[PDB]
Parts: sequence; structure tokens; C-alpha cells
Amino acid sequence: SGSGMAQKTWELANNMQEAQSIDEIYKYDKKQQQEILAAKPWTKDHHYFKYCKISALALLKMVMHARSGGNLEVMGLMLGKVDGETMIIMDSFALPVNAQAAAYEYMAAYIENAKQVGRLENAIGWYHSHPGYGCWLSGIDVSTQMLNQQFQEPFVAVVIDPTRKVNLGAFRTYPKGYKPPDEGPSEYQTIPLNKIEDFGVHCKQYYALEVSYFKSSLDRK
Ligand SMILES: N#Cc1ccc([C@H]2[C@@H](O)CCCc3cncn32)c(-c2ccccc2Cl)c1
Ligand SMILES: [Zn+2]
Repeated sequence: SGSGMAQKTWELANNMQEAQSIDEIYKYDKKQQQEILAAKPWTKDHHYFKYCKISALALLKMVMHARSGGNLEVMGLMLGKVDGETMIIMDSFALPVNAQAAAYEYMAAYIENAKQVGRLENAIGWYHSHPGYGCWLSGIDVSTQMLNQQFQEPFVAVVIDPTRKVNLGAFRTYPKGYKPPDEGPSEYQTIPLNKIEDFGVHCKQYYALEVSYFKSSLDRK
């Protein structure tokens, strides 16, 4: 008696509670992100961030863009958020002249599209390719990333080599005049002779983040 109607109501309750849960999670993430963004811990610690988690969707799009330029460098922007000492990259878009209003209005539509599925994301960094010479920051890249870690903070610099296996680097510049201790050669990389000077000189003005990769529930399609 009312067994059929009970099943429908139970399904409806299950669906209504999922939506409410999604909204609650988004709102908790938003306030938790507004907390750290107003706190700015990265301004005091210079080795604050240590990890970079990249979604398979963001990697797919970045590698596709990188390949499309062939021998020529390519760049774009990354969407994500902060989680303690970890920079999370969830999505990315290619770049791209009156003004870069397009790069600003694209960014807003990605955040909005993600909001609909209950995903909290914002501009977290920039990516670019080094076709054939490896993952590191050139002198021009270090000057760019130092300025980014002033005006665009929190901001990460991803470098992809689409020619040679999983050749991706995630980096953070140190501030002008900051002398850090210890040694950081980590993984060995074969870079050309005509780039080794630019490499070795600036190779201490920044550091590498520990890159990890993840597939989200939404990043399965
Ligand atoms: N913001 C910033 C910015 C800074 C530098 C570059 C270029 C520049 O140095 C030229 C040599 C190759 C290079 C290797 N790494 C960086 N670059 C770029 C750049 C500009 C157009 C297309 C692709 C990129 Cl990657 C952007
Ligand atoms: Zn570069």
C-alpha cells in the first residue's frame, strides 16, 4: 500500500539531497578558498607550495595545444585552486590586438561553467611549451613568473615539452634577492648546448613542484 509512490519519493529525496550536498560543498570550498586568498600565506613563505596536482582533462588540452604549434612555442592559461601547499589544476584554455579582454572574458565563462556543475575554480597559473629543449624556465620566463608571483599571486608556471615520456614541469620563482639553501638537480634533463647557459644561470632563481595527476568524476567523459 503506497509501495510504488514510496519508491518515487525515495528516488526524489535521493536526487534532491545530492543537489543540496553539491551546493553545500561548493559553498564550503568557496569560503575556504576566500579564507586563504585573503590570508595570503605564500607572501611570507618562499617554499610554501610544494605539490602540483593536474587533472587528466587539463593535461589532454595542454598537450594537444603544445603539439599543434609543432616546432613553435605555445602558451595558455590554467584554471584551478589552492589546497594547502598544493596547486590544483583542473582545466586550461589556449591563448589567445586592442587589449587581452578576451583572455579575461574567457576566464569568467570557464569559472561560471564550472560553478554550474558545483566546481570551484579560478585562474591558478599559465602554461607554455619548449618544443624539444625540456622543462625549465628561461631568463625571460623567470622575470615573467617573478612578476606573476607579485601581481597574479597565487600563480604557477607549467612548462610542457611535447616532442620528447611525460615531460611536464611545474615551477615557482623565488623573490628577487632570495638566496635559498641545499641542492636541487633532482631528475637529470638533456637540454641543447645553445640553451645550457640560459638554463644553468637562472636554474637557482626558482624551484620545481612535485607533479601528480588525477582523473575527476566529471573528467571521465
Ligand atoms: N608572459 C610571457 C611569455 C614570456 C616568454 C615567452 C617566450 C619568449 O621568451 C620567446 C622564446 C620562446 C619561449 C620559451 N619560453 C618562453 N618563451 C612567451 C611566449 C610568447 C609567444 C608564444 C609562446 C610563448 Cl611561451 C610568453
Ligand atoms: Zn619558456
